Amino acid sequence: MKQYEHVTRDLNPEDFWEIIGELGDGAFGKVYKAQNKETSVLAAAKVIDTKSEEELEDYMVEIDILASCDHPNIVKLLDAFYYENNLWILIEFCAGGAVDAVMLELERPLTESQIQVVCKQTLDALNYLHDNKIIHRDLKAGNILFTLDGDIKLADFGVSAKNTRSFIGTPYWMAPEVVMCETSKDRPYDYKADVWSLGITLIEMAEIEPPHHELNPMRVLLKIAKSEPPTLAQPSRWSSNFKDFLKKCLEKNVDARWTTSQLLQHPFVTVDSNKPIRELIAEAKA
Ligand SMILES: COc1ccccc1C1=C(Nc2nc3ccccc3s2)C(=O)NC1=O
Repeated sequence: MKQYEHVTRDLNPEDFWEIIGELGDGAFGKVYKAQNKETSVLAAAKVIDTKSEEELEDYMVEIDILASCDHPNIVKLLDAFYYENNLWILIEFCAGGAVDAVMLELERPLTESQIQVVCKQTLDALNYLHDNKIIHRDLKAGNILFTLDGDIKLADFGVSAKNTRSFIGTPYWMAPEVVMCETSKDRPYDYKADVWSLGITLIEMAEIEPPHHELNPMRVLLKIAKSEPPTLAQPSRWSSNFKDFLKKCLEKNVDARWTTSQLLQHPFVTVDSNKPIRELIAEAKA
């Protein structure tokens, strides 16, 4: 009975959106390519089997995050429906596809000039999220999408979190940070997990695969905990700016690891043209 701001109930999503293809699979099942029947707008459509009202509430976090964000490098919510025990999420379509799929299709990594554009725009998106106390929690090249104009959008907020999400009592003993709602979850610490993932994603774009890709996943967790942070395999092929930006992300001491606000001041992401990505997608169309 709970009325959700952005979710229609009891209407058939396919009366409005026509499935015209498949975009891939994932933890939440198959993701379709859909087309609005009236406007012809394209969309990625998540279709999530949800049996109970409790499951619906859990999946709603992604919808409320997408609905609340308004940033050019973050995919927008187009529609959402709950119908025949499925939650449909209609999300802005990016026709350039995911960055990891591009590297696999071309069988080569991105160049540094291309990485620099992706890094700047992804950082812009991450900084907006952190400013709004959102943690993406699944950053990787597979969750960065190319537009046909040569920009990127950050996608798949399926495990993202609003990190800060009745009587008061006598207040005389409350700490100032309690009164001011500056809890540990309001501080930079937790959001910096995304900064680490950015650094791994940069190596992934530089080398097609992330560090430790050859290891069993359980062994990868041990390596992450125990090893020094990863570096580029062929460091002499890459600029000191790129390697330095990575060092500020791939820093195991969380307090020393840079915030997105600090990274935005770094010379690696002083760049004002997306032309390397326009070139990447222009040759791919040939
Ligand atoms: C990375 O993007 C998403 C991940 C999960 C759910 C939706 C998306 C997504 C698009 N692309 C693709 N989806 C999928 C889904 C599975 C596998 C590959 C792909 S590539 C898109 O254009 N707009 C979107 O929100």
